Amino acid sequence: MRGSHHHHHHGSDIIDEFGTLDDSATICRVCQKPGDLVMCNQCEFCFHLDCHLPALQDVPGEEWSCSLCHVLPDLKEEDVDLQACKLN
Ligand SMILES: [Zn+2]
Ligand SMILES: [Zn+2]
Repeated sequence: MRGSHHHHHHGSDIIDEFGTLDDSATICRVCQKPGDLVMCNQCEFCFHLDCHLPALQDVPGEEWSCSLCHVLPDLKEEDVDLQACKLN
């Protein structure tokens, strides 16, 4: 790419694309999709630290940090082939 037309600058590395998670895949479904969109790593929501409500400015890193999605799974089945315990 280069060789000696810049003589390096502040640091020496540039850092390649980092994240390999957001910036693609799922969509916000509330304001934007193909660009800037932090997802909820606790369930399956898709928003940004600025399209929640007048109160989403806590940026921990990467995306937001999920919110109050409240997705209590009442019909989820995980290898329920044999009823060992006793809960229909
Ligand atoms: Zn959004
Ligand atoms: Zn969530």
